[PDB]
Amino acid sequence: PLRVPPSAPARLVVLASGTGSLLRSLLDAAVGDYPARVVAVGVDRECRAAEIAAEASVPVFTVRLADHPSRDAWDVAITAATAAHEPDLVVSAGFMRILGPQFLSRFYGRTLNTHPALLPAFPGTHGVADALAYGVKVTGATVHLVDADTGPILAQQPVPVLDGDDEETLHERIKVTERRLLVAAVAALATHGVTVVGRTATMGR
Amino acid sequence: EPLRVPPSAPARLVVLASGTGSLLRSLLDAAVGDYPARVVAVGVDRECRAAEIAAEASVPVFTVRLADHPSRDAWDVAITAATAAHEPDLVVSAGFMRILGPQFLSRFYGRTLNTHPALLPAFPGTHGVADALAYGVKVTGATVHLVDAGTDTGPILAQQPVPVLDGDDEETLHERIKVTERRLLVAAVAALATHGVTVVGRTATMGRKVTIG
Ligand SMILES: [Mg+2]
Repeated sequence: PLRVPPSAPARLVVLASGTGSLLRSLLDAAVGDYPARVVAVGVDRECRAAEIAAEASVPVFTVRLADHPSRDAWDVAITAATAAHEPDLVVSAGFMRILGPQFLSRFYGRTLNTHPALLPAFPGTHGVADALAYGVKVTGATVHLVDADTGPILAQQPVPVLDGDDEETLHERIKVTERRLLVAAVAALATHGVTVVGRTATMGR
Repeated sequence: EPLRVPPSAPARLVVLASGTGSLLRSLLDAAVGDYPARVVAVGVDRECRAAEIAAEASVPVFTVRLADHPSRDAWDVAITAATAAHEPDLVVSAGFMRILGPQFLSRFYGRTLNTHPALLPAFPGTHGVADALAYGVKVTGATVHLVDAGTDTGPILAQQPVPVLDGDDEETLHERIKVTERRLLVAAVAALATHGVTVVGRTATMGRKVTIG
């Protein structure tokens, strides 16, 4: 079984490819007595997340797939760059590349993703549209461990579907909850650690 | 064409049951004072605690047994006639151990309600609680939905989430869900009676209040 010990005060690396809205919430939370700090942000392209990091005086590293001869070579480089910061936890919810086997060898159990549905319902890139089309009244957000997207679930929180929602309005309501849930899960993992038996992840004492 | 079920308050409710009648008890407890429906009859297909509970509350009980008819279709005609005889506005069949047939649904689709101890479409079937626990979800819940020709597939009327706590076993989680499930059904019956519902595609939308007010 997977055992990840507590790491508070924890070092967090955020991997990002996009607008950095989640990074904003992490940076805002990760101050004072919050049990982690964002020590670095890694990106694979120019993006607003890199700008948000730099504005917060957080080091930014860039590892572009295009700068390496193969995905295996890129995997080694991003693993080395991330490991260089000695992270206890990695958030890759906003990262738009698949993390490879070298990265997972080092960071499985410590790498977190989010999804805008209550997994296992509505998996994939269109989970919000799919939930809306199905006519559910409750959807939600999931934080789960990254693996080789059905990794062990760390945390979930429900979100209502309101009569007359479109994809954009529902997705935005879910994203609001996703940010809070991720911030809470990072803190819990830092302070409590996690153990995984079967596919069930349990926060420690 | 959207299916439109108009308001029916003060509504007549028929409950179809085969078991211990826990949901029936919740409905009988709720259907007092200003509650916008009353249980007018309970239909069963066998001797069961639900039938005893109804009688104890002075509610008529009707019995339509599979064995008393020459075919499933004959039984379907009989239970449809028996249910319709009570002029119900709504039918609850969550505790009923028979698939309702096409004759019944021809009359009562849109007015017949079931419940499920998961947030459909997750964890369908008779092991929804055990399966949610084994999968390691942190949020499950209860669903009220319209009965149709499938199982666990009809338009969703209401849902409410229920947390999964560290150390839960199937029975502890199921207790937590069942409490929410019965309440959700009682609330959905009241909303349907007062406001009606419209179904477009597979999306069911309750009617809205006409004043704040
Ligand atoms: Mg059911």
